Amino acid sequence: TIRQNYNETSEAGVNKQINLELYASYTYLSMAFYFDNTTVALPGAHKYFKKASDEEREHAMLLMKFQNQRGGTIVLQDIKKPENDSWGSLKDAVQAALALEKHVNQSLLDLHKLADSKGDAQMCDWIETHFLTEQVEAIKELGDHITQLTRVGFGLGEYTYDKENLG
Amino acid sequence: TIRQNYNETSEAGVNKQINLELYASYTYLSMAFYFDNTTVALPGAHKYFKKASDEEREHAMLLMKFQNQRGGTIVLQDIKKPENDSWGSLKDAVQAALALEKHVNQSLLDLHKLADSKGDAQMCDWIETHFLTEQVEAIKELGDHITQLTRVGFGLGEYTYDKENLG
Amino acid sequence: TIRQNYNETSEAGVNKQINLELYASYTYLSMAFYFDNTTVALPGAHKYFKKASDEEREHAMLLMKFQNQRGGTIVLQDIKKPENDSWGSLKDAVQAALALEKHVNQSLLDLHKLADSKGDAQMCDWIETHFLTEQVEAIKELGDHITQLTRVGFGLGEYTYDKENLG
Amino acid sequence: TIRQNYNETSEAGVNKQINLELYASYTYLSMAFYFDNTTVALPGAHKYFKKASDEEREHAMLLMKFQNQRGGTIVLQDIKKPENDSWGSLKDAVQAALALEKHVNQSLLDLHKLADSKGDAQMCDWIETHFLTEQVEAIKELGDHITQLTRVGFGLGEYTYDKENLG
Amino acid sequence: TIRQNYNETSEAGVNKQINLELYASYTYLSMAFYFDNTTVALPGAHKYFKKASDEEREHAMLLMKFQNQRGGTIVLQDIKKPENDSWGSLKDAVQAALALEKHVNQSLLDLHKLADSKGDAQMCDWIETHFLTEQVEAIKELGDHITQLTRVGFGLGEYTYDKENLG
Amino acid sequence: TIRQNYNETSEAGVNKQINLELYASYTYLSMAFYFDNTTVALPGAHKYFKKASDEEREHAMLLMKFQNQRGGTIVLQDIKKPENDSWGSLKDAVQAALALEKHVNQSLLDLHKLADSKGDAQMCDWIETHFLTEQVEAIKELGDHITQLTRVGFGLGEYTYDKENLG
Amino acid sequence: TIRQNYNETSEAGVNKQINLELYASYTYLSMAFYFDNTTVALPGAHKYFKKASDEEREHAMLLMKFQNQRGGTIVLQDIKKPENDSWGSLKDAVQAALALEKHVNQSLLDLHKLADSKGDAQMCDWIETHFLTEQVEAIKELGDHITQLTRVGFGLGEYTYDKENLG
Repeated sequence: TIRQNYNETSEAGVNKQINLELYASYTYLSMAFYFDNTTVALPGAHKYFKKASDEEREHAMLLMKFQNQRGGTIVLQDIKKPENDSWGSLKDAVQAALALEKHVNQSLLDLHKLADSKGDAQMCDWIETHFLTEQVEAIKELGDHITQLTRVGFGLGEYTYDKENLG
Repeated sequence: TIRQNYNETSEAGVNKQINLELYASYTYLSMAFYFDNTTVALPGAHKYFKKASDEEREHAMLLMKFQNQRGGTIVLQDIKKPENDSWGSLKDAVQAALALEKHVNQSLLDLHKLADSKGDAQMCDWIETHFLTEQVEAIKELGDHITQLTRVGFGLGEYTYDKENLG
Repeated sequence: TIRQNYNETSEAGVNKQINLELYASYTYLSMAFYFDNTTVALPGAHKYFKKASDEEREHAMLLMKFQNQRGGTIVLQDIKKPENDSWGSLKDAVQAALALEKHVNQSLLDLHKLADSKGDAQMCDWIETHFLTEQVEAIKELGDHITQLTRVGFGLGEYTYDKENLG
Repeated sequence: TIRQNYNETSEAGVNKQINLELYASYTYLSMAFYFDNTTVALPGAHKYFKKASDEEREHAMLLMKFQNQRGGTIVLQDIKKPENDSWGSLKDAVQAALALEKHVNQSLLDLHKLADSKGDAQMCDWIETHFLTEQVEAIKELGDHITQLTRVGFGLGEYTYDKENLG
Repeated sequence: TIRQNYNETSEAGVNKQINLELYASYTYLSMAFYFDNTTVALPGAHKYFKKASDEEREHAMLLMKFQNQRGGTIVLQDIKKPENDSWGSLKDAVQAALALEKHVNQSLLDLHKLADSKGDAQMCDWIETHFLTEQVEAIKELGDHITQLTRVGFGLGEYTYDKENLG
Repeated sequence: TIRQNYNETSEAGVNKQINLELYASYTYLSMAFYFDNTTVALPGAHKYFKKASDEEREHAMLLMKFQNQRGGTIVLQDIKKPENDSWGSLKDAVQAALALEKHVNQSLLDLHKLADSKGDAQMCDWIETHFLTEQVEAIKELGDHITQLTRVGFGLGEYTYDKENLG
Repeated sequence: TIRQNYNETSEAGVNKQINLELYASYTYLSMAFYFDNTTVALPGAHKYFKKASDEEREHAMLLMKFQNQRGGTIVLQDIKKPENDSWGSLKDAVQAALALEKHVNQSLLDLHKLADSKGDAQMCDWIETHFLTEQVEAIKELGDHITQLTRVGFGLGEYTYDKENLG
């Protein structure tokens, strides 16, 4: 028996967070191929959101690994389809990505507070080390892109920022 | 308009195959991390079904890209959760994968037959080029794994084939 | 006698397609040197359409080679002058290139359907392998350029896309 | 079970084409060592037809492999002895090979036609990918050798082509 | 004076954990040379448990270093002799080590809990950074070895795992 | 305005020479693939007249570029099909090419005489620099090929000079 | 808005710590150039406290960056001048630095306790990661320098430790 100091509601929250990072993986994939659509056509954003979808999928597998290491049982649910089919302008899509990563951050903070309430020192530091500082950086990066996309405006600017920054 | 000789029924099956390949990616991920579970503990299979999950995910993006190249529209649906939570013995899982890649093959074949009936020569060759011959080889490999897993038996055999073959 | 399973109307269609790809070679050359004209002056487009004229000329020689390999007889006709003398804005010229490559695609699809009706398995796969997927990619690429040229607008944008993309 | 969309008359055709490609291997061997005979003594042809024998033997193994991938059963038959013991002039032997690869081509086309009649999309592409275009090129090459061997005539010319071309 | 926010019961706990990590070092040494004994003769395990002994001895020195950095006083005690003289089957010994690192884990958690109760933020992170996550991975690894050693069974299997895995 | 000392009659002859060089490119292409025809089968000449077609096409773009550099306007006309469909013997074709490059020379000479009569010093040197001395060498080479093709005779000779000289 | 789980009192302490670390940078600079003064003349310490000034300045920018990453607002205040103009003996200065890094530690600890009380898990780990364990090591090093400076005495000793240790 490897399980030690690993609460059962902790275990249930990791199962949830796994679903959330998969849901995020699938939302970014939806964005990536929206900018590959011929009537949108921003290759840099295609690149940028494909990698994002790769990363939160890593997130999920890092949480899957942690579940096994602590001695719990992975339990999967349906990954729900993304909230939209099309994503508007390049600025609109980065605003949704900001809203999405803030939603993920809040869950990671709730999981941390949960783990903390049950005295799980290791699960706290694991979440601090793999997710919390990286979320903070993800959020600040998106925040800067939104300021920039507003600064360059529409038309020529949207093209330029796609190519020269997101790619 | 880039759309040419691309039938709306073909477009809908593509979306249907995007969901299917994503479904297979999510099943393999389930298996991969079942073999990482401490009570199962087969690192070779864990490695083997993790790559398999990557492949059918690559399959989905290859279809997403093709939907865009032909001037269609991606429409995503939920990714249903895997049929099982645990996957039994190493031989039991390889059988489970054989049944899945056959299901996907029949689906890819029906999608070919649909495309052919609408006169879509390029779609036919594209499915032939990227999917039909790969499925044949994938099924043949699963079959040989099943035969070899039966030859090596349970216990020491299952270990050996895990490390030496799938690893 | 090398001729085997090679229909006489097939042979007549290859002779036609040779003329069409030459006509396309000559249209792109007309575009390439229109952007080299001092009152137009977009060097990137000059590059971009010179290479296009090189490529459909390869197309012709690939069809000439196939004619000989199958045992037919190449028969040449006049290459007709391009439909226009000047080609308008950079966006206007890429729209004509989209119309031209769709016209070529349709002929390649008609030749395929023709070859198919006469049971010519090899000529079908030859057309699938050298022309059909490449046409699909050519069309999607042009489609994206047209979206982008509309996005960046006129003046500064037209210059920027010429230099940073087409060159 | 791995067999899927693999019809029993297709499987019987595959067994017939393994025998024919082995039969062709054995004719080419016969010729290659005819030219090694001291009353003939054409070292270039020996080397050329030895290689062609390796070639159609690789064909046979390629088909045996395909039979196993689809879940068929290889069933072998006697390989009949070549039609002749000696092969006349070098030009006579190249004409014998042209006739032979045309027979193989027709047989390969009939196998495709049967595969297509049962809706075996994958079998059709496999034959297209590995055999149909390679047969066209081999036939054209033999055709060009026959024209060239007529051009150089007999005596000194036959010597020259053997050494400078077939070697 | 360098001591700062370093409480006396924390300092006493550090002295207790130096003894325990030295005790663990000395158990692993006992096992490693049990497997070197000619009636046992498992060279992989000898090498694996020798290294684990070096390991928990590095742990001890890491803690002695920490005691000095905070301005504590190292106070050493006898290292008790391991609980057994011989360690049964290889699987028996891996079970003995699992039990041992769990004891160390619980002790390490209690030390964290005490450090946190006195508000020693730095002591908590130090234990998180150097010990807590490493203990989880060691426990999971021992757990996986125990499942695998059951899988290969006794006799030939025990031989194989010793050489191919622990070595 | 960049146009200086560039007479309108000179401008029109340039367009007339663009057509002529394109006409020569299309003739050589016709010859090149006549020698690739299985009943003719002279790979050396095929290679030789393919390069020749590339050269006079380079000639046309060199004239197109010069029309633009002097501030004129390209006006394209049809490219007439080659005078013959087949080209007889290897010697017969080299004679056909000699007659063509002489025609092109007289045309280039008349274009020089026209430019000189209008006082266009730069155009004169440009034609001298890029065309007059190249035509002299091209004609001299064709002449030597004709003399050598007559020396080597028909049959074996024609083969030999094809492979060893034009190849 | 990027601001999430970032309390306004935490924001104000960050600004307060930016000032403190800048204050320490300006103190070390004062010391560094006291040891460069001709009547003091200890190049090793000059080098040692110049680097120390660089470090706590790096500390301030690391806090400035963190204020921005969390969506707060930098507010700068005066940097007060160092407590002394001269710094006495080499041992006297190292004691002065030990008192300063302890002051900064208590400040960093209170900032941690403040962040923890407002539930800011990421801020806590960030301070742990970048500051708490570095301060422990910095204080331990100053302590050892003080002990060594007392062992080597005044005069020749002070020289020796300056060049051989701080240099």
